[PDB]
Amino acid sequence: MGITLFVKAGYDGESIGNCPFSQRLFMILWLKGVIFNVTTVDLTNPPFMTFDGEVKTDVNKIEEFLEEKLVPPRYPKLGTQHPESNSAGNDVFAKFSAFIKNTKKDANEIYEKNLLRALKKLDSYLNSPLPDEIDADSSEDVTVSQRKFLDGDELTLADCNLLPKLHIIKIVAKKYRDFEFPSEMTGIWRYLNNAYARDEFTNTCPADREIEHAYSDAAKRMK
Repeated sequence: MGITLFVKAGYDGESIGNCPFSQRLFMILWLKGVIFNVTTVDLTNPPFMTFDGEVKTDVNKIEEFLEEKLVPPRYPKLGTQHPESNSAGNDVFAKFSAFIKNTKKDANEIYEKNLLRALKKLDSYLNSPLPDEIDADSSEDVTVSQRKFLDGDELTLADCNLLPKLHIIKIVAKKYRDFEFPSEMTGIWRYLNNAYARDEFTNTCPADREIEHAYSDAAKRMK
């Protein structure tokens, strides 16, 4: 009620800028179905939010606040039902940042292998069925999860945190390191295919040029 989300402005001064925390909060509010306005800021630090005139800062307190204040039946709970969903891929962005901010040719291999290692852990979580996912009477073979998202078939707070980060990695690492999520990471890709088909994810992504511009220091050759 009376909600505005203030997000980082882009390089142009007007567009939605690169910021995985702004996009997370944007996604949370959209997924709640609550009516809210969005305003970009040029320049305390975005993102922040006005909820009934009162200002809220800090992404996590805002997330906590929204989950506590926007409750069923008017608004869905978006908390995860499986704690592991909050840990899956929780190091991926950090390993990407180390990978992408590295300047030494000699260290790209380790950074890339550590990034790929973190991706494979997330890929496996997305191919491993969740508890209560598989019909008890199913056979005892290897079972690949067909669920849509991290925690089930619905987007949850875990997806809102992780997807902005996967998006940045996908765009930036391609642009500046010729790096792509390996096609044999079918779990990650099934997940991305499912997510990009949702307005809440696709339509809150900053333009590619914005994300690329934010990491333009990666264009310099490793030494």
